[PDB]
Amino acid sequence: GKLYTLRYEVEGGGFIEIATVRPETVFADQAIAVHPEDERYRHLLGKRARIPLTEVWIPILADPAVEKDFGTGALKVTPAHDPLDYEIGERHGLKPVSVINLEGRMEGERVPEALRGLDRFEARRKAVELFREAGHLVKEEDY
Repeated sequence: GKLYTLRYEVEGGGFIEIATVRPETVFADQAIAVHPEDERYRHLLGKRARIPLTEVWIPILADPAVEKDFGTGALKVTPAHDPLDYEIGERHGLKPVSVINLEGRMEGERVPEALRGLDRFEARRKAVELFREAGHLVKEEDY
């Protein structure tokens, strides 16, 4: 129902914005991918971004499959939860990390305490509020 834009802290200061309709999967991110020719992010290639609400840092890498006009043009990559991300993960040797188990519940050290054990849909709603309260929610748009 909604598109969320989140700001992830960038190594050395500043932020990089990512858009997603699956905020609960942010904790499984393994990279942020950008098109190599995208002027907005080229200088960030090789630096790292911190996953909101965690102490996990992931690579900002380049991949030609990224569409500069989709979202912010910076794509969070979660190989375990999306088939397109899985293909990017294979090209870059990313390790799939799942934060949603087979029963549909959130699980994992990377998942914030308040979200563990919740079913995916309830976690999606709560994750948005945790991001909002922590200062990571840049914007929310309705479909």
